[PDB]
Amino acid sequence: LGLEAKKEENLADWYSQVITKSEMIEYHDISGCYILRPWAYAIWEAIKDFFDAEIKKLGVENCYFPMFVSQSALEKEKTHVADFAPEVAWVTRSGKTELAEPIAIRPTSETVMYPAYAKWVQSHRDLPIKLNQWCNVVRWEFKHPQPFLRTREFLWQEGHSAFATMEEAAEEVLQILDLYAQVYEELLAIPVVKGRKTEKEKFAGGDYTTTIEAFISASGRAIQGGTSHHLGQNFSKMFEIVFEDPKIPGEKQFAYQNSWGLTTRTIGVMTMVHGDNMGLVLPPRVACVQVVIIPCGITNALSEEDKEALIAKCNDYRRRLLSVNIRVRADLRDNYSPGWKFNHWELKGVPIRLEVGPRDMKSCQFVAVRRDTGEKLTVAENEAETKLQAILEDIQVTLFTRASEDLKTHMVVANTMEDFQKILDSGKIVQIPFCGEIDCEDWIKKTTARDQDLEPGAPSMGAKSLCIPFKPLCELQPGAKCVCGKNPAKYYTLFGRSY
Amino acid sequence: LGLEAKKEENLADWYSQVITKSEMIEYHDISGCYILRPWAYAIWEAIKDFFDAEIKKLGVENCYFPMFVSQSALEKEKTHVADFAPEVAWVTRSGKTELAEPIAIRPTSETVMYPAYAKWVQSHRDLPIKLNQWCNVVRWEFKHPQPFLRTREFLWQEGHSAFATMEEAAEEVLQILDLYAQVYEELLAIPVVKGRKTEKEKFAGGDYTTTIEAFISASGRAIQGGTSHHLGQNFSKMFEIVFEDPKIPGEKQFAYQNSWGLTTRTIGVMTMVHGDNMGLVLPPRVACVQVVIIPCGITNALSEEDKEALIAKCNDYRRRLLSVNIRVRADLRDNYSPGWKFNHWELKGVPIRLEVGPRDMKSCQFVAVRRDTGEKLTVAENEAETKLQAILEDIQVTLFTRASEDLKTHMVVANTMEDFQKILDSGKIVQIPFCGEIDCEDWIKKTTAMGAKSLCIPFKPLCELQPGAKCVCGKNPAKYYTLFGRSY
Ligand SMILES: Cc1cc(N2CC[C@@](CO)(C3CC3)C2=O)cc(C(=O)NCc2cc(F)cc(-c3cnn(C)c3)c2)n1
Ligand SMILES: Cc1cc(N2CC[C@@](CO)(C3CC3)C2=O)cc(C(=O)NCc2cc(F)cc(-c3cnn(C)c3)c2)n1
Ligand code: PRO
Ligand code: PRO
Ligand SMILES: [Ca+2]
Ligand SMILES: [Ca+2]
Ligand SMILES: [Ca+2]
Ligand SMILES: [Ca+2]
Ligand SMILES: [Ca+2]
Ligand SMILES: [Ca+2]
Ligand SMILES: [Ca+2]
Ligand SMILES: [Ca+2]
Ligand SMILES: [Ca+2]
Ligand SMILES: [Ca+2]
Ligand SMILES: [Cl-]
Ligand SMILES: [Cl-]
Ligand SMILES: [Cl-]
Ligand SMILES: [Zn+2]
Ligand SMILES: [Zn+2]
Repeated sequence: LGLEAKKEENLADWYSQVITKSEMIEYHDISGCYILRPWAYAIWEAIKDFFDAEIKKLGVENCYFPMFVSQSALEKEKTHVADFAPEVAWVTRSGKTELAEPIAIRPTSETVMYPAYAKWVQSHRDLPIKLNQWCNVVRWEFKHPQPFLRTREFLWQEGHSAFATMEEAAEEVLQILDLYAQVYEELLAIPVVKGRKTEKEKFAGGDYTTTIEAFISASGRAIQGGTSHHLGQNFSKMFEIVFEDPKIPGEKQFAYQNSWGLTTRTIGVMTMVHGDNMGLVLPPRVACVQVVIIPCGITNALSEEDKEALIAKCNDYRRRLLSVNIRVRADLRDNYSPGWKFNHWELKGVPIRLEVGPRDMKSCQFVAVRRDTGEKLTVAENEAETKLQAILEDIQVTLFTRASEDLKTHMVVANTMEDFQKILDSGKIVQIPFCGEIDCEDWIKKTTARDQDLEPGAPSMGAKSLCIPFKPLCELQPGAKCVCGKNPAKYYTLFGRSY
Repeated sequence: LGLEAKKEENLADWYSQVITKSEMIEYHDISGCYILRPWAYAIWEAIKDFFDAEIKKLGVENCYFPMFVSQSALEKEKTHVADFAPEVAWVTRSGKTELAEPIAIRPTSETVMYPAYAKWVQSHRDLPIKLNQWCNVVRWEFKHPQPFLRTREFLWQEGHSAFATMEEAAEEVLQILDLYAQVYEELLAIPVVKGRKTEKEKFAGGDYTTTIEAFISASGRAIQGGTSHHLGQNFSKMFEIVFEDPKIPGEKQFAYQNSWGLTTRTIGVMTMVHGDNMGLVLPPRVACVQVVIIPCGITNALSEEDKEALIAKCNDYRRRLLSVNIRVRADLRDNYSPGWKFNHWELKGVPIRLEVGPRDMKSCQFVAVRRDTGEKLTVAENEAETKLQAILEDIQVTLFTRASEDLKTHMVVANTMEDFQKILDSGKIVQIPFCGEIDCEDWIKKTTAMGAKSLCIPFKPLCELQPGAKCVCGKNPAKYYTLFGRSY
């Protein structure tokens, strides 16, 4: 029948079973390449529709840049290329014919886009430039891939803005990060922690990186859900993105830049956070189908005239819901049982199942079964639009509240290395006082791996920084020491085992 | 102060200046690849809106398949692979590490998708499968690229359907071809000829190819606008897309498949067809901005009272046009002159410019300027909504009528090789009685020389083939009238 893999036993096999039986993912014959079937792609589209509308309000415009980079352009920002070079895929021939020059597939589009920005900017009035594109990128790592979360090819949005002043750029970084938090929290019903990446973890070639971190309670691990960088002038100086202002005559000034990105990793996090042992669970805000209508109790005995009346009543509900902007499907096919339909649509995580039997049809009522809790309700026909809308809104709230509770009990403060170690081995993420230096972050990773006390099902790995929270749980006492002991702490920092 | 190159002189240079000064295209530092700036991308989004909605009504669903394909999957259909192999780009290393096996970038996704289709079809009840994707493909030809029309990488949509019976597949082929004709004719105001590709020109690995053909009179050359193929069973026998017959126990049947594609070549044809010596000209149906509002007559003389009232009048036209679902921009920027704006939006082909100066505000009226004809109209204020919509519709009709006249002018019939050659070097396309044989089509190309090629066998030819006509080669009897011409 349905799912038989259990989430609290083997998470990896549960994850693979859920994403395939929900018809979200299919495996491609190339490792780390995954097919996004319609049930998953529609979630990406719901994300796209929301985010596109929001950034359009900010003045951002969509466009499409080439997928290839020249070796010359790829290497102009040395920090950036040093970080990305081992995983850049190279095209070297066409047919059997060697190319003029090997060309790179974009791992990210800074080095594709910024020679164009340098052309388009001549005067102070050519700024700001605010472009976004929905496209695929390729990061050809040889580590083990995981669908949605960590893949060699993925779909994303990347935004790239260039400003005359640091004030404007700084403002945008946080506006975009707020939108990413809205994607996770309002659409996907996933709570996130906003923060700044440490020096170790920031975008190579950027000034600073801001992030949203989500928590996967089944793992005890956290994952970076989205990212908003201030690149400063590090790319404009290397690509000659210069203007002249009459206020500062003669001197050429370098543009201040941001880039920001969000991928289909979103869909994996929603799968990990909300899925259960019956399969996927979709937040109503992104569900391709919010209500599935299924005609029940049909036997051989049912009169043919009665049967037609039943299929017509199911289509009645469908049209009523379509007219109130509820996304809806009537699973009317003859070639599957009611039980098989119940199971099929539960695996796919449809928020509400609408059951219509001949008895309920004739009594002008129906049954609504919520997916998150399995609770059932008998509803009078005349109320369908009203109550279904409310159940949808309650489902969204409930999913978020549950996930918020988990976050609140798995994120705590510790003020010493020993307490940090212990709390971390209990499967939580921890805010600790931290010196910020890259070397101390390496030492933290090394020794929390070394000193790990293994709880039965837990991952065996060192702790990494996640973000410096904008709003820590507590305020740093004056003169507090980092967990390293030898440097004063600069801020509370969230640390955990992570993806 | 705008366009200097003339369309009737060096067309290629006109095209280059129009697509750059309308801020549609930028050159990338890799030869032959182009940046789609927002002005162009927004047209592609309009096309996508229409077409996405329509194919959703047909039961088609969007997905995303990998961009990479393995050697073994690529060569399973021999005809298809042979035709695409010289233009397939190959990834051979990541960083410095040579890859174990080179992997290919998709030129088209039949060989990416159809292994999965074979997994998904378990039974008659798993059909039909109807999938579409909006994505990029690479066809690395070493010939001279041309923005929009012929490019090494381009955005498209590719739809791929598998059915249990040929009757279903055949129906869908024509429904999609009709939607492509609607994109060109209702959205882009470009007339097209529907037809079938000759044996020579049909999609490699398919049984037949339906197409829409457009005509660029500045060139005398035709261009293939969009195509819908019936792949028959050629691919399902190679990739084992099978289901058991519901009535004959044990007998496996091979699914009947179609595929159909439409690319950003659309935008290029729109530019070549409607553009003039002032620049781009947008059909209102796909125009990002349908009406641009431009304040005029601001001087240092004008009082702050008067300037702020003028700006507010502009914003009230903005609100009222947004209210009636006219896509409007108010260009209220102070650091650009009104002349600069007139030029900027003319080059970008905005259908209507709405000028408001102080005296016009004080006369409760404004000036509307149609981009296509250059005609200025004075419009009372209270009529803004209804008049502007009228003009927008008239613009769309006018662009389509002119272009339609052009095609009627440049597509004529001929029944000999002599007049075929005369009318062809006339800069026109000719329907001629044709035998359909490949050797004779090679021959027509060799004789006509740039040689003419076949374009389509029109669904609705201009004349009925009169009983027993012979083909222009002379050796054989004709089988159908066939559209021929020089081609992009
Ligand atoms: C889907 C996706 C999203 C993001 N990121 C990063 C940026 C961010 C942050 O939010 C968003 C754009 C801004 C995001 O989503 C990063 C990757 C990725 O690095 N892919 C390559 C790869 C392939 C592979 F086979 C294995 C591994 C791998 C890595 N460790 N292990 C143990 C295996 C990595 N992939
Ligand atoms: C944008 C686009 C659209 C279509 N197609 C074809 C199919 C169709 C029509 O319906 C749609 C998919 C269904 C369409 O739009 C085909 C190409 C293309 O073959 N590109 C490769 C290339 C690169 C290059 F640098 C030069 C040349 C080249 C070829 N001759 N010359 C004189 C130069 C070719 N490109
Ligand atoms: O890869 C990154 O993280 C940045 C954000 C999107 C574009 N590049
Ligand atoms: O390239 C072509 O012509 C067909 C139709 C789109 C997918 N393959
Ligand atoms: Ca769907
Ligand atoms: Ca690094
Ligand atoms: Ca790296
Ligand atoms: Ca990291
Ligand atoms: Ca130090
Ligand atoms: Ca223990
Ligand atoms: Ca635009
Ligand atoms: Ca070829
Ligand atoms: Ca047999
Ligand atoms: Ca047989
Ligand atoms: Cl299972
Ligand atoms: Cl080359
Ligand atoms: Cl736990
Ligand atoms: Zn420290
Ligand atoms: Zn002949």
